[PDB]
Amino acid sequence: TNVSIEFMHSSVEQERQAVISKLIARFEKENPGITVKQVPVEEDAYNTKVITLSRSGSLPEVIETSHDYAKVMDKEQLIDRKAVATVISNVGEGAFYDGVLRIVRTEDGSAWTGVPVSAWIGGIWYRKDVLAKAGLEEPKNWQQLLDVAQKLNDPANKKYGIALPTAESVLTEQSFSQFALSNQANVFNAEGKITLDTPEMMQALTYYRDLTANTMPGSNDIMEVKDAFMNGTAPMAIYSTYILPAVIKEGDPKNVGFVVPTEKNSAVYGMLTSLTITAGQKTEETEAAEKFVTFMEQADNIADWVMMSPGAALPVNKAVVTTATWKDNDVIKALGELPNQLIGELPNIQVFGAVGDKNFTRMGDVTGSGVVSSMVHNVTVGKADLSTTLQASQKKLDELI
Ligand SMILES: [K+]
Ligand SMILES: [K+]
Repeated sequence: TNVSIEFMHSSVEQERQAVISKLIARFEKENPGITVKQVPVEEDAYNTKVITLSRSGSLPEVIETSHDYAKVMDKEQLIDRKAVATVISNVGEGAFYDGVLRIVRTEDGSAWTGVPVSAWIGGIWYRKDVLAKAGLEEPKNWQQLLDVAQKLNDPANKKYGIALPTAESVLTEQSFSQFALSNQANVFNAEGKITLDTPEMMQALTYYRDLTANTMPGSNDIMEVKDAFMNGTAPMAIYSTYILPAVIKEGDPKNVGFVVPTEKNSAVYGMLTSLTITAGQKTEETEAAEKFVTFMEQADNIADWVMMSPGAALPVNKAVVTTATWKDNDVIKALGELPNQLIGELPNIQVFGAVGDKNFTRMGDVTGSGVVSSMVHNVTVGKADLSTTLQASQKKLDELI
């Protein structure tokens, strides 16, 4: 009458595995009869491990996943939607901050691909002092942002108004999505068709081009953007919350502000990490996975999970901020009002492919093709004609799907 399941995750660092080992021991203590085994897998090797284990009927019952890869698993039908929805029913949809569960919806809108445990978000980081030393209030829309970037621009001195991604990489697609979605421009419409060559998408693309006249020249990827912000080449930068551990190390957290691209609405990019439960397992394995993920969502356990990356990972469960784990963390206290500001921006999470309560799985192929960041790259670095590049991009996607 004992049952054994596996928890596959990507925390291969010994510190993180120590935290997961104590969570598991706490779980097993409260649920005699259930053993959980760790399966740490480097993020690099995640997909190969998954196809290898699933083609041998040895897929672990519980799997840590980002929301985009959960879409690929759900399309391959590797996810037990009823088990996931059972967990969400237990803790309640109201346990999650608004905007969070929409992102993990299935393509038909009827269920979810996983149970969210954390998120990182992206937006505009800036240096509070430099914007005073220039006479500028923090920007609240496209116009104010462009104006602030122009005022802080100064390329003769190798200083620039904003660090903006422009490379042929997912980072550019993510940061550009924030402006496009702030203009109600999504790559998909509510019927699952590719809607790229649209008026509202052209406006965002035209605005991004104007804004990049104030960024470092050339193809800027993750290292270019981070370096420029960290060494003072630009006092504004679009980046994820993973900049926050670096500000803690190199600089002064008091001096960092955060603003959200806003035009017709506000849009922050976001990546969710979830625990999902896989399909095809014995019923007793499935119920054990259900209890395990439900356990992981209780306040003290979810808080220990999220604090494995303090500053970088945000809580998506409303209970985390009530725990002593959260309020007594040194990193969280060093950041001041920032963690509450960031959590407050979770209702504004928008991503390409998530249209209402449906997240279309063909967005993975769109992203996998690089057409959207390449399009942005061509018009910003290459100086290509914007209207015919947008039109060529629509045609490449139509031909792709
Ligand atoms: K198993
Ligand atoms: K089932």
